[PDB]
Amino acid sequence: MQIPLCANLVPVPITNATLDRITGKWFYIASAFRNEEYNKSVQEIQATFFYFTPNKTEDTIFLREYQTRQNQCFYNSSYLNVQRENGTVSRYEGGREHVAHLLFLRDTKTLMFGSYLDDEKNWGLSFYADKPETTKEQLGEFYEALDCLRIPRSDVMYTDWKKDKCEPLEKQHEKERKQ
Ligand SMILES: CN(C)CCCN1c2ccccc2Sc2ccc(Cl)cc21
Repeated sequence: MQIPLCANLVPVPITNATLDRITGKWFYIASAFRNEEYNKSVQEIQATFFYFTPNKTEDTIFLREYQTRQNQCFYNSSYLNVQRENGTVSRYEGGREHVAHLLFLRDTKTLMFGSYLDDEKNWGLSFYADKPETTKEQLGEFYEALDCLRIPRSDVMYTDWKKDKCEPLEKQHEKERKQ
């Protein structure tokens, strides 16, 4: 395995410090995959921001996702399961449990999810940050991770924060949960 090139693609067991690190609000920035299904489906996502509340005693994360797709907001919450040893996270989408490797970069205000990382025919990365806009410093780290997987930068699908439809609903939820 080529290092430093692939340094950040390397899984490590998930600790409580790591769970704390990913706690809070995240914005989905960019992704790329060799999997063709994810290429056509992720292409429809205009924005997404979500909340992670990990439960360190249960190895779960409570997710509250706010996805913008088809000119509308789609809200869903669920309990993700954490597989500490394998450095992975899992959730149910469309009936089936799906797994993602939890990965990181130099900047702690960012994180990645790795999909099908064992399979060079299907692998991909999704890129997340604490703001909907990222710096060239932050981007560089993600683009490097794509270089590791030999995925062209041209294959990246990007969000556009101005197209978000979920902010007004998140606003409504804040009102409800703080009442
Ligand atoms: C292409 N996308 C369907 C996969 C993205 C990774 N996706 C995910 C997948 C499989 C298992 C766990 C997770 S955690 C997670 C939390 C927030 C968001 Cl927005 C996405 C994910």
